[PDB]
Amino acid sequence: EGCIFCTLYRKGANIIYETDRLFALIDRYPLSKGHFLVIPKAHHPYLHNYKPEELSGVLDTIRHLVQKFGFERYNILQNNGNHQEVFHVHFHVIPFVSADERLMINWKAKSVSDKEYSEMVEEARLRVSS
Amino acid sequence: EGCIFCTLYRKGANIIYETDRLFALIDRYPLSKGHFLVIPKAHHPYLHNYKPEELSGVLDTIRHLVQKFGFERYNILQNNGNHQEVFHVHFHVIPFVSADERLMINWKAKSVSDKEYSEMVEEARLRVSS
Ligand SMILES: [Zn+2]
Ligand SMILES: [Zn+2]
Repeated sequence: EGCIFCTLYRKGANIIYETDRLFALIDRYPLSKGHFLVIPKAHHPYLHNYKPEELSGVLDTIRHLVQKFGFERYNILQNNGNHQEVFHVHFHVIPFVSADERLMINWKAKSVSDKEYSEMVEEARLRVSS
Repeated sequence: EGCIFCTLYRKGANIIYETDRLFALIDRYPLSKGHFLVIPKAHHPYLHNYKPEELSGVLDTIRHLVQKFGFERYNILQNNGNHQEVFHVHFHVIPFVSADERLMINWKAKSVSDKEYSEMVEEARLRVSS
């Protein structure tokens, strides 16, 4: 077998929208009605593997499609090496339909000392500055 | 009270990175070590409320920061009216640290008839074409 998204673009069937750099598909296994995908034509496993040229216009295309589809409530999700099934970057756009039909996150947030946060901020500045 | 992200940008403290249109903060209540936020300076509740000018460079800035931070495994998440606490668009970048320290999604996917999928694709084409 080879990459499903490269294969689907090559086959050229069921593509709902296309730009110079991107194409869109309705998800065959949706979390919610209207769940679609915005996908760069170029193939790399992770977002940081792309040059800017290969990723041109993702958020614009998402905006364009949610407007055409009439979606007001939705989540954008992109997965790098966590919950990633397919190793070709793709952006999920997942409409909120109802409580049992939507993106479902278990948001277990940790709290930090102010000083653990001051440290975290300083460390981030060090990384940015390197 | 008024918008936390507008307030935090105005106060100008703890900003880790900035571009003409965006700024970044380390999340004060992280899902995982290094969880940060890329935030447009301009204020609207939802992604589709922004013009392209106000959203310029989000994915580039995310790429830039994950590279500076050395993150290889991470999720990008943006919430419009589902699991949204703050009504000013912000992109979560959430590193995968371990199984109990990462973005946790309950991925309950539905299956469809080929013909329910052919219908879904046709309906999407109709919406795009309108
Ligand atoms: Zn591919
Ligand atoms: Zn704001």
